[PDB]
Parts: sequence; structure tokens; C-alpha cells
Amino acid sequence: QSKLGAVYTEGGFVEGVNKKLGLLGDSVDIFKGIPFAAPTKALENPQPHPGWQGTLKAKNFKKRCLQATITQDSTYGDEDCLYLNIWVPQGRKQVSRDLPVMIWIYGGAFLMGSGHGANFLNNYLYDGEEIATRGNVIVVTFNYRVGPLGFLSTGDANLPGNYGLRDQHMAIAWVKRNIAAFGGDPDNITLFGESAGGASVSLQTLSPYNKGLIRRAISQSGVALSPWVIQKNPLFWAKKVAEKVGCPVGDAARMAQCLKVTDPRALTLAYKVPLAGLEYPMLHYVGFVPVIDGDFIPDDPINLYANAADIDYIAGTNNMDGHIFASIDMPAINKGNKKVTEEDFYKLVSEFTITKGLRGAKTTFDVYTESWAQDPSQENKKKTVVDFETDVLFLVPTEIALAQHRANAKSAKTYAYLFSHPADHADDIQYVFGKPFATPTGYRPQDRTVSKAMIAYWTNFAKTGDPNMGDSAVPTHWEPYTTENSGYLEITKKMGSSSMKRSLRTNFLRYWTLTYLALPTVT
Ligand SMILES: [Zn+2]
Ligand SMILES: [Zn+2]
Ligand SMILES: [Zn+2]
Ligand SMILES: [Zn+2]
Ligand SMILES: [Zn+2]
Ligand SMILES: [Zn+2]
Ligand SMILES: [Zn+2]
Ligand SMILES: [Zn+2]
Ligand SMILES: [Zn+2]
Ligand SMILES: [Zn+2]
Ligand SMILES: [Zn+2]
Repeated sequence: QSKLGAVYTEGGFVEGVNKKLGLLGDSVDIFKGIPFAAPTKALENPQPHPGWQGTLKAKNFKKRCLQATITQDSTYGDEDCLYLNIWVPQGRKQVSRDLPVMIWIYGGAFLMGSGHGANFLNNYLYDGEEIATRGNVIVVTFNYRVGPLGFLSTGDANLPGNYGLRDQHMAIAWVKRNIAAFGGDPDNITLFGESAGGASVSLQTLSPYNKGLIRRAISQSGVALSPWVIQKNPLFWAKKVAEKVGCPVGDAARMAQCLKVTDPRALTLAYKVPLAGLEYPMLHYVGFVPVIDGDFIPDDPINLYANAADIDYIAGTNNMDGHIFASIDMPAINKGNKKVTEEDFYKLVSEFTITKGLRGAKTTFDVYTESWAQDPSQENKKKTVVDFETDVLFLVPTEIALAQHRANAKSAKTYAYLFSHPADHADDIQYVFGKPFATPTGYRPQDRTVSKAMIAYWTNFAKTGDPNMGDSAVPTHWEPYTTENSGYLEITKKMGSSSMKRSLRTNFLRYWTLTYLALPTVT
């Protein structure tokens, strides 16, 4: 009477595990490996999963979708991968009902990842237990297809792409139809995700496929407007794969059907992004990502924000999000005894501004190195390289998305954040998921303070659309974003009234959205 037991879903009964928590009667019901769609076919849209007889034992994580290992030498996962996982918190007197529902979408550059995440200190990163029990919400995680098997496309109807986005949508629709049986409120679904997952969250809110399914959304370090998200030239990348696996490249239809019957492991390993050295910035080699298909993504995402008019929305970034691509594009920023020079940075800037030619390279170099005259230290120069990559890859897209969502808002609220700290220790995911509480030996008291506050804001928002209002106290009043106030919450170790800030790097946002765009395109 205080836990779920066998749950009747549309496919049949499902049995999970009840984990007792604390000493006074709380617990958590955990379901792992519930199928939400059929075994996948290579480069075909997902399909309903047939029902089952008896009681499905949802006791273990299932296989991730077929993908390259990080050494890009081999593969793991399986074509039968579309499974989801659920954490339902339980109090000590009665079974939970009408709980808010948060669906996590993992990142991994659309190339790798799974619903459980990396394992460290005997804990999966996306283990939803700490969010669910501390915020009194239901947490869902799930697998979607990645890499060529998730995103290969010819840019036309022969191979329209976006298979992995359709997988995500199928998981969302399943939760909407079924989660009330677990104690969830299906009218109150919040998506959240990071990096490619944050851009996926954003894409899901913009797609007409999700009309009436999504109540709220959180984009962490990634939005549909980031430059690494939409592949403008998919036929080029599909031809690359066709040549390495021996398919003809003359006719799009013939090539498409050849790829569909190619060993999916050969498809997955067809292309390896070089590690070093590269002729172009890292951004150039993001290949198999979403496309504008005129269907799931009917138009350029910038034109789609009417679809999110009643979806409350949080979006934010990490202060040094770009350090990942910056280290690859300029390895000197990590080597303490190697210099970054004006010539190195010009070269990097010029590669990002090719469409505006020499003038575009100069105006950008000039604005980012303005501070170098008074502070020529390597510390200031290397920080500048990171800030540049953060701005173009994360911050500027995110600010444009916030502005677009606010301008199209009807009932929707809009919120902005900057996460500042001090895998790497600076990253948001581990604090959002409560890792400092689940594996506390690896973390210090200040880490639990930050994670406690992030889970409070996130789960208050899931409950009410107001990060300040819900089951948890918060340290700083988080003011909704408007064009006039342009406010963001700076999330740090010690928060108070001055944590609510405004006008994040506005001179740089204005440069990219006004000055740079006013330059003539060269050819
Ligand atoms: Zn199955
Ligand atoms: Zn696994
Ligand atoms: Zn198999
Ligand atoms: Zn009810
Ligand atoms: Zn649908
Ligand atoms: Zn390029
Ligand atoms: Zn170039
Ligand atoms: Zn992150
Ligand atoms: Zn990071
Ligand atoms: Zn820390
Ligand atoms: Zn207020």
C-alpha cells in the first residue's frame, strides 16, 4: 500500500524493485529496461513495441544503441536498444500520485551515450534516485539512436534523417500515455538534457510532433540554435560513408537503399573524427547530427518558436563550456610552458568567420583581443580562447534562444542561468543529478551545497514552472527572464541576493548579433 508492485502499462504488467531509504518508511521504486518501441531497423523510423504476456521484470539496464567505442576502433550496443528507466519516489504512508515527471535526454555530440551514463565510484551518472527522492518527482531516462545509425541523411525523402530525434519523441509519447499508472501527472512533463541532449530538448519543444505532450523544458549547455546542431550538407557526409563501405554515390536513391542494407557496424565505424592534427576547427567535423527535413524539423529552428509558446523554459550554460573544443583547436591552453600567440588566435578566428572574409576575421580578432594590450599574460590570452569558443558554440546561441522563446511566449515563463564552478569537476551534470550525495566520498561539503540548490530549482520548476516555488527552499530568488531585464541566475557555491545578475557579456552578444551580421558576405 506504500509501494507500487506490478504496474499495468499498455504493453502489459511491469515489475521493478522497491529500495527502502532512510529509517522511517520512505523508499523508491526503480524500473529499468521497459521497451517503448520495437527493435530498430537500420535508418528506418521507430515502430510500436508489441505487448507481452505475464509480468515483465524491469530489473536491469538494457543495451545502448549501436555506437563507436571512444577509441573509435569497435562498436557496442545493439539494434534492440529503445528502452527507458523510471524512478518513482515513495513516502511512508501512501503510494505517490500526480507527481511531476522529468525526462532526461543525454548528450554525447549525437554520436555516443546511453540512459545510464558513465559509471564512477559505483554509481551511474544518470541514476535518477537522488533527484526523484529529494525533489519528489518522477525521473525517466532512455536510449535513442546515435551516430550514422541515428542521423545519416541524404537531405531528401530517400533518407530523411532524424531517426534519433524520432526515438526521443517516441519515449516522450510513451511517458504521456503510461506514466499515470506509475503515479505521474502526464499533463506535467518536463524535459531536461545537456549538451546534445540540451539541444535535443530544444528541438523537441520546437517540433510540431510534440504538440500537447510537453509542459516544460530545461536546456543545459545546448540549444537548437547552436552551430553544431543542424547539418546543412548531409548528402556530403552520406557520400563519405557510402564510399568507405562500398556503396555507389551517383544516384541518391540507389545509394540510400545500399546504405540501408549495409552492416550497421560498418556504417557506424565508416568515419572517425581525427584527434590531431586537424585542418579545420573541431566544429567542422560534427557530421551526423539533426537536419532540417521539412517533417520532424519543418523549418530552420529559429522560425519554430511559436511551437514553444506554452512551454516554460530554462536555458543556461557553463562559464567555461567551450574549453572542450578549445583544447583540441589550440592545445597550448593546457600546456603550461607553451604560448598562445596573436597569430595562433587569428588563424582560429579566421576559420570561424570565413563567410565574412578578411574583414570578419579582423573585427572578431580585434574585439576579443582588446584586453590583450593592458593584460598580455598567457593567462588572459588562454582564457580568451576559451571565452571565444564558449561564446560561439554555447553562450550566443543560448541567449538568442532565450530571446526568441520570450518573444513568442504566451503563457510560458523563461529563465536563464550561468553555472560557475570551481569528466571534469566544472560540469553541471553531476550536481543536477545529486552525485555529491550519492557518492559523497568523492565530493566536499561545498559540492553538496551547490547540488542541493540545483535540485531544488530544477524540481520546483518541474512542479510549478517557478523555480522559486515548490517543495524546496532556494537560496536566491530566480527572476524570470525578459528582454528588458535580461536577467540570469549565477549558480555558485555561495548564493544570495547578488547572485541574480543581468546582461551576460552583452558587448559580445551585440557584436555577434548586430555588428558581425551587418558585414557583407564574401564568396
Ligand atoms: Zn522487446
Ligand atoms: Zn550499459
Ligand atoms: Zn542484435
Ligand atoms: Zn489525480
Ligand atoms: Zn508521434
Ligand atoms: Zn567548416
Ligand atoms: Zn579555412
Ligand atoms: Zn555539461
Ligand atoms: Zn565542461
Ligand atoms: Zn567542487
Ligand atoms: Zn521576482
